[PDB]
Amino acid sequence: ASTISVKDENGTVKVPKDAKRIVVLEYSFADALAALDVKPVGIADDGKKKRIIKPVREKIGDYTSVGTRKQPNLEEISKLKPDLIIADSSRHKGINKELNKIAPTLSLKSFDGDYKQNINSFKTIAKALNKEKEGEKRLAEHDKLINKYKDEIKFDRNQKVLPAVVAKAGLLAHPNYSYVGQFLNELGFKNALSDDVTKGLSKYLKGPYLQLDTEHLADLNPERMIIMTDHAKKDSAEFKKLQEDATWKKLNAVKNNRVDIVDRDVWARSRGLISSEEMAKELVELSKKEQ
Ligand SMILES: O=C(O)C[C@@](O)(CC(=O)NCCC[C@@H](NC(=O)C[C@@](O)(CC(=O)O)C(=O)O)C(=O)O)C(=O)O
Ligand SMILES: [Fe+3]
Repeated sequence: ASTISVKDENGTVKVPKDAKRIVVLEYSFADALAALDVKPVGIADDGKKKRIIKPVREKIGDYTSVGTRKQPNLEEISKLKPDLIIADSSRHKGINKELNKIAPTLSLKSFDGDYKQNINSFKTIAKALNKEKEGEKRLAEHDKLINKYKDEIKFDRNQKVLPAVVAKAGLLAHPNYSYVGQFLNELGFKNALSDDVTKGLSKYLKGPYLQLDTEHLADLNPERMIIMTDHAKKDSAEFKKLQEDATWKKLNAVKNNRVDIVDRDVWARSRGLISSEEMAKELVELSKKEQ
Protein backbone atom coordinates (compact mmCIF):
# COMPACT_ATOMS: atom_id res chain seq x y z
CA ALA A 1 0.00 0.00 0.00
CA SER A 2 2.02 2.88 -1.33
CA THR A 3 2.23 6.47 -0.21
CA ILE A 4 3.35 9.97 -1.14
CA SER A 5 5.68 11.59 1.35
CA VAL A 6 5.04 15.27 1.99
CA LYS A 7 6.21 17.70 4.59
CA ASP A 8 3.74 19.34 6.96
CA GLU A 9 4.20 21.46 10.06
CA ASN A 10 5.10 18.38 12.17
CA GLY A 11 7.59 16.80 9.72
CA THR A 12 6.98 14.02 7.25
CA VAL A 13 3.55 12.55 6.58
CA LYS A 14 3.05 9.49 4.39
CA VAL A 15 -0.23 10.06 2.50
CA PRO A 16 -1.84 6.97 0.97
CA LYS A 17 -1.98 7.07 -2.82
CA ASP A 18 -5.62 5.92 -2.58
CA ALA A 19 -6.67 8.88 -0.40
CA LYS A 20 -10.08 10.10 -1.68
CA ARG A 21 -12.29 10.77 1.31
CA ILE A 22 -10.93 13.71 3.24
CA VAL A 23 -12.05 15.62 6.33
CA VAL A 24 -10.94 19.25 6.55
CA LEU A 25 -10.82 21.44 9.63
CA GLU A 26 -10.45 24.94 8.16
CA TYR A 27 -12.24 26.78 5.32
CA SER A 28 -9.10 27.34 3.34
CA PHE A 29 -8.60 23.56 3.10
CA ALA A 30 -12.12 23.10 1.77
CA ASP A 31 -11.30 25.73 -0.91
CA ALA A 32 -8.07 23.86 -1.71
CA LEU A 33 -9.89 20.57 -2.28
CA ALA A 34 -12.68 22.20 -4.34
CA ALA A 35 -10.01 23.82 -6.54
CA LEU A 36 -8.56 20.30 -7.09
CA ASP A 37 -11.98 18.75 -7.90
CA VAL A 38 -12.18 16.90 -4.59
CA LYS A 39 -15.32 17.08 -2.42
CA PRO A 40 -14.43 16.78 1.32
CA VAL A 41 -16.61 14.30 3.16
CA GLY A 42 -16.48 16.33 6.36
CA ILE A 43 -15.87 19.96 7.15
CA ALA A 44 -15.53 21.84 10.47
CA ASP A 45 -18.03 24.50 9.37
CA ASP A 46 -18.91 25.88 12.83
CA GLY A 47 -22.46 24.65 12.24
CA LYS A 48 -22.75 27.52 9.75
CA LYS A 49 -23.01 26.32 6.14
CA LYS A 50 -22.83 29.91 4.89
CA ARG A 51 -19.31 30.32 6.23
CA ILE A 52 -18.19 28.17 3.26
CA ILE A 53 -17.92 30.84 0.49
CA LYS A 54 -20.68 30.35 -2.05
CA PRO A 55 -18.72 29.10 -5.14
CA VAL A 56 -16.81 26.60 -2.97
CA ARG A 57 -19.99 25.56 -1.13
CA GLU A 58 -21.82 24.99 -4.39
CA LYS A 59 -19.02 22.99 -5.98
CA ILE A 60 -18.63 20.73 -2.93
CA GLY A 61 -22.38 20.05 -2.47
CA ASP A 62 -23.41 17.83 0.39
CA TYR A 63 -20.93 17.06 3.20
CA THR A 64 -21.07 16.17 6.87
CA SER A 65 -20.38 18.86 9.46
CA VAL A 66 -17.80 17.90 12.08
CA GLY A 67 -18.52 20.90 14.28
CA THR A 68 -16.52 23.96 15.20
CA ARG A 69 -13.03 24.77 14.06
CA LYS A 70 -12.07 25.40 17.68
CA GLN A 71 -13.32 22.03 18.89
CA PRO A 72 -13.95 19.58 16.05
CA ASN A 73 -16.09 16.54 16.88
CA LEU A 74 -13.70 13.61 16.80
CA GLU A 75 -16.56 11.13 17.14
CA GLU A 76 -18.02 12.53 13.91
CA ILE A 77 -14.60 12.47 12.25
CA SER A 78 -14.08 8.86 13.26
CA LYS A 79 -17.56 7.89 12.04
CA LEU A 80 -16.74 9.23 8.57
CA LYS A 81 -13.78 6.75 8.36
CA PRO A 82 -11.75 9.23 6.28
CA ASP A 83 -8.64 8.40 4.28
CA LEU A 84 -6.99 11.68 5.29
CA ILE A 85 -7.60 14.58 7.69
CA ILE A 86 -6.33 18.11 7.01
CA ALA A 87 -5.91 20.00 10.28
CA ASP A 88 -4.75 23.49 11.19
CA SER A 89 -1.25 23.66 12.59
CA SER A 90 -2.23 26.31 15.15
CA ARG A 91 -5.78 25.35 16.10
CA HIS A 92 -5.39 21.57 16.21
CA LYS A 93 -2.18 20.83 18.06
CA GLY A 94 -4.16 19.52 21.03
CA ILE A 95 -6.15 17.02 18.97
CA ASN A 96 -3.30 15.93 16.71
CA LYS A 97 -2.56 12.73 18.66
CA GLU A 98 -6.24 11.75 18.52
CA LEU A 99 -6.61 12.63 14.83
CA ASN A 100 -3.65 10.44 13.88
CA LYS A 101 -5.38 7.42 15.47
CA ILE A 102 -8.26 8.00 13.06
CA ALA A 103 -6.38 8.59 9.81
CA PRO A 104 -3.22 10.03 8.31
CA THR A 105 -3.32 13.72 9.24
CA LEU A 106 -1.72 16.72 7.57
CA SER A 107 -1.10 19.71 9.86
CA LEU A 108 -0.89 22.84 7.71
CA LYS A 109 -1.00 26.60 8.13
CA SER A 110 -4.25 28.45 7.70
CA PHE A 111 -5.32 30.32 10.86
CA ASP A 112 -1.84 31.62 11.60
CA GLY A 113 -0.67 31.75 8.01
CA ASP A 114 -0.32 34.79 5.83
CA TYR A 115 -1.36 34.89 2.15
CA LYS A 116 1.74 33.18 0.80
CA GLN A 117 1.69 30.51 3.56
CA ASN A 118 -1.95 29.67 2.76
CA ILE A 119 -0.80 29.34 -0.87
CA ASN A 120 1.96 27.03 0.38
CA SER A 121 -0.62 24.88 2.15
CA PHE A 122 -2.59 24.57 -1.08
CA LYS A 123 0.56 23.34 -2.85
CA THR A 124 1.18 20.76 -0.11
CA ILE A 125 -2.39 19.50 -0.41
CA ALA A 126 -2.08 19.26 -4.21
CA LYS A 127 1.18 17.26 -3.84
CA ALA A 128 -0.32 14.97 -1.19
CA LEU A 129 -3.15 14.08 -3.57
CA ASN A 130 -0.91 13.42 -6.59
CA LYS A 131 -2.39 16.58 -8.20
CA GLU A 132 0.76 18.69 -8.49
CA LYS A 133 0.14 19.53 -12.17
CA GLU A 134 -3.48 20.47 -11.51
CA GLY A 135 -2.39 22.65 -8.59
CA GLU A 136 0.21 24.42 -10.74
CA LYS A 137 -2.38 25.13 -13.42
CA ARG A 138 -4.89 26.40 -10.86
CA LEU A 139 -2.30 28.69 -9.20
CA ALA A 140 -1.18 30.09 -12.55
CA GLU A 141 -4.85 30.94 -13.28
CA HIS A 142 -5.21 32.44 -9.77
CA ASP A 143 -2.11 34.62 -10.11
CA LYS A 144 -3.20 35.83 -13.54
CA LEU A 145 -6.63 36.77 -12.19
CA ILE A 146 -5.21 38.54 -9.12
CA ASN A 147 -2.89 40.56 -11.33
CA LYS A 148 -5.75 41.48 -13.66
CA TYR A 149 -7.80 42.73 -10.72
CA LYS A 150 -4.74 44.56 -9.32
CA ASP A 151 -4.55 46.49 -12.57
CA GLU A 152 -8.32 47.22 -12.50
CA ILE A 153 -8.40 48.58 -8.92
CA LYS A 154 -8.55 52.34 -9.45
CA PHE A 155 -7.69 53.39 -5.87
CA ASP A 156 -4.64 55.62 -5.40
CA ARG A 157 -2.03 53.32 -3.81
CA ASN A 158 -0.55 56.32 -1.96
CA GLN A 159 -3.61 56.26 0.27
CA LYS A 160 -2.40 53.97 3.08
CA VAL A 161 -4.85 51.38 4.23
CA LEU A 162 -5.87 49.91 7.63
CA PRO A 163 -7.65 46.53 7.52
CA ALA A 164 -9.42 45.64 10.80
CA VAL A 165 -12.29 43.89 12.64
CA VAL A 166 -14.46 45.67 15.28
CA ALA A 167 -13.65 44.98 18.98
CA LYS A 168 -13.98 46.47 22.45
CA ALA A 169 -14.12 50.20 22.17
CA GLY A 170 -12.20 50.45 18.89
CA LEU A 171 -10.75 48.40 16.06
CA LEU A 172 -8.75 45.18 16.15
CA ALA A 173 -6.29 45.83 13.33
CA HIS A 174 -4.67 43.29 11.04
CA PRO A 175 -1.05 44.31 10.66
CA ASN A 176 1.06 44.25 7.56
CA TYR A 177 2.22 40.61 8.12
CA SER A 178 -1.32 39.23 8.51
CA TYR A 179 -3.14 37.29 5.76
CA VAL A 180 -5.20 40.38 4.78
CA GLY A 181 -2.26 42.77 5.15
CA GLN A 182 -0.04 40.69 2.91
CA PHE A 183 -2.76 40.23 0.32
CA LEU A 184 -3.31 44.01 0.23
CA ASN A 185 0.43 44.38 -0.29
CA GLU A 186 0.22 41.90 -3.20
CA LEU A 187 -2.37 44.22 -4.75
CA GLY A 188 0.06 47.16 -4.42
CA PHE A 189 -1.47 48.81 -1.37
CA LYS A 190 0.63 50.32 1.40
CA ASN A 191 -0.41 49.22 4.87
CA ALA A 192 -0.72 52.10 7.29
CA LEU A 193 0.68 49.76 9.95
CA SER A 194 4.27 49.84 8.78
CA ASP A 195 6.86 47.89 10.74
CA ASP A 196 7.87 51.07 12.64
CA VAL A 197 4.24 52.02 13.32
CA THR A 198 3.42 48.51 14.63
CA LYS A 199 6.57 48.54 16.78
CA GLY A 200 5.35 51.81 18.40
CA LEU A 201 1.91 50.29 19.03
CA SER A 202 3.05 46.89 20.26
CA LYS A 203 1.91 47.39 23.88
CA TYR A 204 -1.58 47.10 22.29
CA LEU A 205 -1.04 43.64 20.77
CA LYS A 206 -3.66 40.97 21.40
CA GLY A 207 -2.05 37.94 19.84
CA PRO A 208 -1.22 38.94 16.27
CA TYR A 209 -3.64 41.89 16.07
CA LEU A 210 -3.42 45.41 17.36
CA GLN A 211 -6.13 46.90 19.55
CA LEU A 212 -6.58 50.54 18.39
CA ASP A 213 -8.75 52.88 20.42
CA THR A 214 -10.02 56.00 18.68
CA GLU A 215 -7.16 58.08 20.14
CA HIS A 216 -4.61 55.82 18.46
CA LEU A 217 -6.70 55.63 15.26
CA ALA A 218 -6.60 59.43 15.22
CA ASP A 219 -2.83 59.42 15.57
CA LEU A 220 -2.42 56.84 12.77
CA ASN A 221 -5.10 58.54 10.66
CA PRO A 222 -4.96 56.14 7.71
CA GLU A 223 -6.34 57.49 4.43
CA ARG A 224 -8.32 54.33 3.85
CA MET A 225 -9.94 51.65 6.07
CA ILE A 226 -11.32 48.23 5.23
CA ILE A 227 -13.54 47.05 8.11
CA MET A 228 -14.38 43.34 8.11
CA THR A 229 -17.67 42.53 9.85
CA ASP A 230 -20.05 39.62 10.02
CA HIS A 231 -22.40 39.88 7.00
CA ALA A 232 -20.74 43.17 6.04
CA LYS A 233 -23.12 44.95 8.41
CA LYS A 234 -22.30 48.30 9.97
CA ASP A 235 -25.04 48.59 12.56
CA SER A 236 -23.71 46.28 15.29
CA ALA A 237 -23.71 47.73 18.80
CA GLU A 238 -19.90 47.85 18.94
CA PHE A 239 -19.56 49.50 15.57
CA LYS A 240 -22.36 51.99 16.38
CA LYS A 241 -20.63 53.48 19.46
CA LEU A 242 -17.44 53.69 17.44
CA GLN A 243 -19.20 55.42 14.50
CA GLU A 244 -20.93 57.88 16.88
CA ASP A 245 -17.59 58.80 18.61
CA ALA A 246 -16.17 62.37 18.19
CA THR A 247 -12.59 61.35 17.30
CA TRP A 248 -13.88 58.82 14.74
CA LYS A 249 -15.75 61.59 12.92
CA LYS A 250 -12.54 63.60 12.44
CA LEU A 251 -10.61 60.73 10.83
CA ASN A 252 -9.35 61.35 7.28
CA ALA A 253 -10.78 58.05 6.03
CA VAL A 254 -14.20 58.79 7.52
CA LYS A 255 -14.47 62.43 6.31
CA ASN A 256 -13.48 61.45 2.80
CA ASN A 257 -15.58 58.39 2.23
CA ARG A 258 -12.72 55.92 2.31
CA VAL A 259 -14.13 53.43 4.85
CA ASP A 260 -15.51 50.28 3.34
CA ILE A 261 -17.30 47.58 5.33
CA VAL A 262 -16.73 44.13 3.86
CA ASP A 263 -17.74 40.57 4.68
CA ARG A 264 -15.69 38.98 7.51
CA ASP A 265 -16.33 35.43 6.34
CA VAL A 266 -14.91 36.18 2.89
CA TRP A 267 -12.06 38.50 3.91
CA ALA A 268 -10.83 37.13 7.25
CA ARG A 269 -12.02 33.52 7.63
CA SER A 270 -11.93 31.97 4.15
CA ARG A 271 -8.23 32.36 3.22
CA GLY A 272 -8.74 30.54 -0.10
CA LEU A 273 -8.11 31.05 -3.79
CA ILE A 274 -11.77 31.85 -4.52
CA SER A 275 -12.14 34.19 -1.55
CA SER A 276 -9.00 36.18 -2.40
CA GLU A 277 -10.20 36.48 -5.98
CA GLU A 278 -13.53 37.75 -4.64
CA MET A 279 -11.79 40.24 -2.30
CA ALA A 280 -9.81 41.64 -5.21
CA LYS A 281 -12.89 41.79 -7.41
CA GLU A 282 -14.75 43.66 -4.66
CA LEU A 283 -11.97 46.25 -4.45
CA VAL A 284 -12.25 46.76 -8.22
CA GLU A 285 -15.99 47.41 -7.85
CA LEU A 286 -15.59 49.72 -4.90
CA SER A 287 -12.92 51.70 -6.76
CA LYS A 288 -15.22 52.18 -9.77
CA LYS A 289 -18.14 53.62 -7.78
CA GLU A 290 -19.00 57.30 -8.40
CA GLN A 291 -16.31 59.54 -6.90
O1 LIG B 1 -11.78 32.85 12.36
C1 LIG B 1 -10.88 33.14 11.60
O2 LIG B 1 -10.60 32.28 10.79
C2 LIG B 1 -10.18 34.51 11.49
C3 LIG B 1 -10.48 35.54 12.57
O3 LIG B 1 -10.34 34.92 13.84
C4 LIG B 1 -9.54 36.73 12.37
C5 LIG B 1 -9.78 37.89 13.37
O4 LIG B 1 -9.65 39.06 13.04
N1 LIG B 1 -10.14 37.57 14.63
C6 LIG B 1 -10.40 38.53 15.69
C7 LIG B 1 -11.45 37.95 16.62
C8 LIG B 1 -11.91 38.89 17.72
C9 LIG B 1 -13.31 38.44 18.15
N2 LIG B 1 -13.32 37.00 18.39
C10 LIG B 1 -14.10 36.08 17.78
O5 LIG B 1 -15.00 36.35 17.01
C11 LIG B 1 -13.81 34.63 18.12
C12 LIG B 1 -13.35 33.88 16.88
O6 LIG B 1 -12.38 34.68 16.15
C13 LIG B 1 -12.71 32.54 17.34
C14 LIG B 1 -11.93 31.65 16.37
O7 LIG B 1 -11.72 32.02 15.17
O8 LIG B 1 -11.48 30.61 16.87
C15 LIG B 1 -14.47 33.49 15.90
O9 LIG B 1 -14.26 33.46 14.65
O10 LIG B 1 -15.58 33.16 16.36
C16 LIG B 1 -13.72 39.23 19.37
O11 LIG B 1 -13.81 38.63 20.47
O12 LIG B 1 -13.96 40.46 19.26
C17 LIG B 1 -11.92 35.97 12.43
O13 LIG B 1 -12.81 35.46 13.14
O14 LIG B 1 -12.17 36.88 11.66
FE1 LIG C 1 -12.12 33.84 14.22
